[PDB]
Amino acid sequence: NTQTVLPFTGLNTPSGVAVDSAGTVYVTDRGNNRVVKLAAGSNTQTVLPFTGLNTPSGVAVDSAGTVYVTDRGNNRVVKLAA
Amino acid sequence: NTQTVLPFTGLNTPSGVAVDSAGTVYVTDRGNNRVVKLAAGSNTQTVLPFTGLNTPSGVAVDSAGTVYVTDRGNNRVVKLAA
Amino acid sequence: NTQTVLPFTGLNTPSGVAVDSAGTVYVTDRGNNRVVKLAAGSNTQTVLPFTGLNTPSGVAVDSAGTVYVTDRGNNRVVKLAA
Repeated sequence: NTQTVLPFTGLNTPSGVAVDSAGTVYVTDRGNNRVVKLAAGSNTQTVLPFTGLNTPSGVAVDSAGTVYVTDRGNNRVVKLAA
Repeated sequence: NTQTVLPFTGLNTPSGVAVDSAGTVYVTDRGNNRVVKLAAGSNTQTVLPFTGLNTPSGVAVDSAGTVYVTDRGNNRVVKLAA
Repeated sequence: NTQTVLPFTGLNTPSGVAVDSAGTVYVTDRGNNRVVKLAAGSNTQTVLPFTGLNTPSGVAVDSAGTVYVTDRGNNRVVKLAA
């Protein structure tokens, strides 16, 4: 009977979420053309250094911490190693 | 090449899906402002006790069974313990 | 910290992404009403034999390689075995 709002900042219509084995939460912040992440316990998000994103629609993270993003408005899929 | 339609009911423009190590299937039922799940070997939907969602867009689950949802219409990310 | 563009071809407004334990990447190619997959280390995708999708919105893959898709326009969730 408890839900928790995560302390992300300045999201605009977030489109997708993933979480890695360390508990870091990754979010496609669609309306801001960026991907943000928040480590478990952390109070401050960091912005992943993707470039040229256009309304990213979704995100996945693998066992190696590689982050995959559907860059919807650019008809492509990008990834970034940890 | 036979696909199977899962026995979810009453969905309205479902927006996202996650499956965990136990084979439980979680779905953001966007048009009904809710998240639903179906365990493996189960036929019956349960609605997750999130509250105040608005057109949720995506869902993720960690190894501990914690469910994370991008609550798109409210510009926030919410989580629920197992 | 530099992104890589994955060698998918012909995508149209992709909506979601999943990655399995082998590093195979699965994408809901929303604008083409299909789901594509790219084997690890491959530059040539295949199309999964789902049927009658309409605006697929998200994808997940379990430990057994079963692929689950939210078929937004048909208010259903479908799955295909590996």
